[PDB]
Amino acid sequence: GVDLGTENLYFQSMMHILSIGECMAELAPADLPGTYRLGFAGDTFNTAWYLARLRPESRISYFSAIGDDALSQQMRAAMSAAGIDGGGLRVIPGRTVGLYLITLEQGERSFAYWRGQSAARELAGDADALAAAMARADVVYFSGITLAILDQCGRATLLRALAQARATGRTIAFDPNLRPRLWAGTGEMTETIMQGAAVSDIALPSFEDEAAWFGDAGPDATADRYARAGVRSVVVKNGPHAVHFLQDGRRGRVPVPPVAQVVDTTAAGDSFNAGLLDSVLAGQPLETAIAAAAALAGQVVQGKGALVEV
Amino acid sequence: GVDLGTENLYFQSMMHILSIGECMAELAPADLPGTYRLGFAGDTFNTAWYLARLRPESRISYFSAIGDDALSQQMRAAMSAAGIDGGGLRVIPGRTVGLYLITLEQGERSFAYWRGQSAARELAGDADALAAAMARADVVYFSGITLAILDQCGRATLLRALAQARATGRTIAFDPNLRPRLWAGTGEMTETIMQGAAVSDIALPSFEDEAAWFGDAGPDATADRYARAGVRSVVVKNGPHAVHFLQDGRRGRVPVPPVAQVVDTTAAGDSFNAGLLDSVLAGQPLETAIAAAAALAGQVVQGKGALVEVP
Ligand SMILES: [Cl-]
Ligand SMILES: [Cl-]
Ligand SMILES: [Cl-]
Ligand SMILES: [Cl-]
Ligand SMILES: [Cl-]
Ligand SMILES: [Cl-]
Repeated sequence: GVDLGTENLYFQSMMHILSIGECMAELAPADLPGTYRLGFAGDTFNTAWYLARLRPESRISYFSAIGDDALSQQMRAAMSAAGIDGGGLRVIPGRTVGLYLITLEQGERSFAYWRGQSAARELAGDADALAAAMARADVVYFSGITLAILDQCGRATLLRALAQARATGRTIAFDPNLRPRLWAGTGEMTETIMQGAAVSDIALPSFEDEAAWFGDAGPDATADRYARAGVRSVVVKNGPHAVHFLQDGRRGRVPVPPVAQVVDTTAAGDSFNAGLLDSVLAGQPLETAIAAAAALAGQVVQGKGALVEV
Repeated sequence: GVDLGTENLYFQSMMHILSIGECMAELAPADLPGTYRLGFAGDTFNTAWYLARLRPESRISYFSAIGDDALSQQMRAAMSAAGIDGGGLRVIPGRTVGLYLITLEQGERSFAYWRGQSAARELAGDADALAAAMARADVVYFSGITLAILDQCGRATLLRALAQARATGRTIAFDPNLRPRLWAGTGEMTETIMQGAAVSDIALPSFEDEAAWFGDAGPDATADRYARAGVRSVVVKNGPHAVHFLQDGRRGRVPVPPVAQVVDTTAAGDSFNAGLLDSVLAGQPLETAIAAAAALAGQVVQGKGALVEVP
């Protein structure tokens, strides 16, 4: 299946990025009326999918938990087909995966979801498995959805594993991705997101999504908030507006070219994150990485669905 | 929409059957690989669907709760299109419906479902709405899935409403339909099922689904179990084998004629129940109703999908 390359004690033949979170089954409108196509999505998985297309010579791993039913097996097979390393997936017997259903009526999309009992909510049940997945990753990526789906013990287990990996030299990247409906309380949400910030080197907040919850006056305030948690590189997405960044005390802005013919903004942020991390792994300056990120996101906005072939 | 007929204080122009439970969104493999066709099903809804086709001149009502999203609206529309009266459906803002997905693995059907947070779990949250739906029903039908999805208060409320309806002359019909995964424990399951039996005039157990869980030595033991709970008419389904019954101390058997080609047994039990209740509502003797139930079920077994169009 997926080529993992080779290694010695010191280096691996492939650059290695691990994404941790929930991959969702997804039913999306098909052509033939009343029908839907089964695919797979979910924020951190979307990011992994874009990364595997940007750098197919690298090792893009996904860590999560799935069930042992047919649908879970289809999910595993889809990861492999997409060039994603799912070797570390954990299997939770008696559970299945989460699901999105997208409906399309007179050209308007809406969605429903079922994920309150998904296997992925157990992804932090085995601390040793988490540590092993991270051990030789160049970058470890996770999101606020990754945090939201876990109970407090699982949140703590994940945060501890990230801190430990960070201390051994793993670069930790975080997409706060606030989704209020996935949290049982507001304070828990904002506090837990900032716990995620405290173990991360790179953070990719969105001003529009976060300002209300934290009281950020503007994107520079958002950046300051993450820097105070120890984040070394903060890259603040703000829709069609210039991307503000803050890195070790230094601010800058990167303009975002206007995007005509908007089709579907789904996964715009996930793909931005992939473009940024791809460029960072390639050793490009932060400003160059941000420009690349915006360029990819614009093409995803112009395309339909979570996984756009750009 | 659906014609509900007329009424005076004493009689309604249509015979009235109420089915209470959860209707599920359902996706099943379609013609192109990786694609699935959306429809609606769920045990007690299936039964209502078959009833509406058997007696399209009658009023077949469905009581449940749905959300306020697009899928819930499609479900409501599908009920109306099927000739089912969904006028009593409750709407629970911010929630959606339950869903199951059928996939194939080496040609074999696999099922996944998502219903732990469905709106239908709130169907007994309003006691007065429940009572009102039952008030002028000739028959009120519910299942063990109806019981399983409710919390303790909801189960109590439903059983209370069923017993009160029974006492005012409404005929109560129950399909135990054991689904162990929907229950927090096997103790809660068996006990709650028999609480369902205790408010029911008619019970439609399946020997194949229940025997091992209750320790029934045979279909006659199944029947005895329901009679002890006060069920007046127990009709025991047993796959392709003879249907045993027990009514007010009298036993009998009704042959099930062999099925030419078994295509899909989905909803065979639901359709049997519809055929039985249709005939009972028409005032036919129990043995006659059982033959009719077995005849419809046989046609559903020969057909694909939960909802088989049988003339
Ligand atoms: Cl070596
Ligand atoms: Cl949300
Ligand atoms: Cl929470
Ligand atoms: Cl830099
Ligand atoms: Cl069902
Ligand atoms: Cl079950």
